[PDB]
Amino acid sequence: SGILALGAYVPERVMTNADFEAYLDTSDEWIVTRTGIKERRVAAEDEYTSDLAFKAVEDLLRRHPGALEGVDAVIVATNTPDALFPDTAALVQARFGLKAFAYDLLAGCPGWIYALAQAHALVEAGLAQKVLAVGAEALSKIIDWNDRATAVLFGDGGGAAVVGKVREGYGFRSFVLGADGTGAKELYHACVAPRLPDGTSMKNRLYMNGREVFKFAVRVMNTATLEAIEKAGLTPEDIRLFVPHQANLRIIDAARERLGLPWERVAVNVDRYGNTSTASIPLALKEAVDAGRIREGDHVLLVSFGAGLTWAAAVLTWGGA
Amino acid sequence: SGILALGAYVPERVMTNADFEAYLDTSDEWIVTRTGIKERRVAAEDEYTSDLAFKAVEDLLRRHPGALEGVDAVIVATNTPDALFPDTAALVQARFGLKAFAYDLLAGCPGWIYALAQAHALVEAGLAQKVLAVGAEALSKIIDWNDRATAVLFGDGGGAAVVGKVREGYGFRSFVLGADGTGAKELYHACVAPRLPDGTSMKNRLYMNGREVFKFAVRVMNTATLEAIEKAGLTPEDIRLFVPHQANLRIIDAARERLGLPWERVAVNVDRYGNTSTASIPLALKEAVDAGRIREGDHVLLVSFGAGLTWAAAVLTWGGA
Repeated sequence: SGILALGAYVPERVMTNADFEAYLDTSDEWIVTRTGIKERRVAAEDEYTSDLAFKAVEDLLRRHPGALEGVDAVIVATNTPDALFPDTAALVQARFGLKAFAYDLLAGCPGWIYALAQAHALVEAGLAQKVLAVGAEALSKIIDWNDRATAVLFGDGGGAAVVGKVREGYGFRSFVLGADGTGAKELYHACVAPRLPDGTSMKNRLYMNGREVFKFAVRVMNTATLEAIEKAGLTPEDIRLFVPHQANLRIIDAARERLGLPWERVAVNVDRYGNTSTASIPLALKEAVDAGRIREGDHVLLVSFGAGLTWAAAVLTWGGA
Repeated sequence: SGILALGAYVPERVMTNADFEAYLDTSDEWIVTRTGIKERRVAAEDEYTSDLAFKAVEDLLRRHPGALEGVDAVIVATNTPDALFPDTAALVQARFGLKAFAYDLLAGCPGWIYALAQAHALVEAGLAQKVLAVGAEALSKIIDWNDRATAVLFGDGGGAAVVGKVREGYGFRSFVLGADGTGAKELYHACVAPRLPDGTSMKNRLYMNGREVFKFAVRVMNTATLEAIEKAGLTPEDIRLFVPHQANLRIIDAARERLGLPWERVAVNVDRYGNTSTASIPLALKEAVDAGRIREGDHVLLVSFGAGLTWAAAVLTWGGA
């Protein structure tokens, strides 16, 4: 299978590092050099994850008319769903009046790649002809605006792609997916439980152990990437563009170097949207497609890390639609 | 693919209809006549969904030692996860030292059947050799005890199965999955948003339009069931046991007659465990297997309906390990 259509969306309201210097013990430099982020988008007051998801699919439809035709499944990779139930995928299914099964997938930042793999399996096993895989997050709704550490890191967003059968030679070539819950204390936000299996208590706000998360991303992003490229039957030199989770520029930087890569073969936008979690990669792919950095026939590598701990990577030969 | 192993668990504490009379404007008679529920189990104060899942997996290991061997993925179908992240499936993955990817699946009551189908897909598509598919729910943590119309309908519990390759002639023969998000206002529980897309304001706790969820239930149950049976290339007469979601004995009895089935062919445990959502079917299945009601080669029908609105059904030829 492969990606037949793509679209993405970011809320209209922008928030500059300046906006953060206006009320928090932090500078634009602290931010620009520690994370690489300059601005990020924030969802309107009454704009939630489902809305970001709806808007991302509308964009998909503007760019690819009639693309939802044949779609039998909607998977929304998110970690900030509107409700425990109904799931956000069911809301998306309704909005576009699809005859399809639907569910939300929670697996941290790597949720979208996880959804692509799941979509692939569904299409390949014949349970669905096409699958609408959405990556959508409204982190501004669970973020502690006062917490210096978090506040400047996350941005809101939505992305989507339709996965389906593609021409001989194109599509997904490999997937590397993994998890390690012993590192559950390193990144989290409770919901129904007040503590984790190891005993690490949870508070009513987003918590992150950046130092370890950094150590993780760097090593994981690298192993996974090579494993995927390798599992795909290629080599780094065969990859037209690497598209990593947009969490931190240093991390992306650090991971590129570790791979002998020029910034031209790496997608970046964390500077303009911050960490949009699951929407990160689809937001980036969209810009690359539109700039022509990604074209039918290219080998693209996707890789992500996040809460769980979870990590994933994929190699997709673009196009074949 | 087929089911290689099965396990389930319900917390120790019992809550009788009398325990509800001891503090609520209700009677045992109203409860039993309206739903069939006589008892339900409640998780301990220090026992959450993850814990119910561990216990279910522990039961499965006790029945099938060495069943996690070859498990490449963990999927936890639930609507009451310990946290938005880490996902519960990762906690399960770590607890049993599995080398696998993991994620929580949110699709209301049908979540477990949804998980079986995704699992079947991962196996057939070659992304996983075996998958641990869990259905666990700690509804007691989000229930409004002072609400006579909901507080008596649910129970806590967990269930689990390992999905993998089974000998020819066994395994899943069909899956029927669906969603209608326009039924969002009919059953919900907010998480990040205070309103549903159609504008339905959400109260702080769980709301449920009982009349609608009933009509819909008996309706979809039969249609989905008949479709699944036909899709599997069989007729109702070929089914050894019908295992419907355990929400209401009336709905169950209603659906039962609609298909012209004697009770001996329906698995029922709603009267002792109440509605346990995603854990409902694995629990009923475990008991059926132990009571000798289901054996290798029998064709079993699974069907569920719930929040979304969501609905699922599957036909599985038991055994084949």
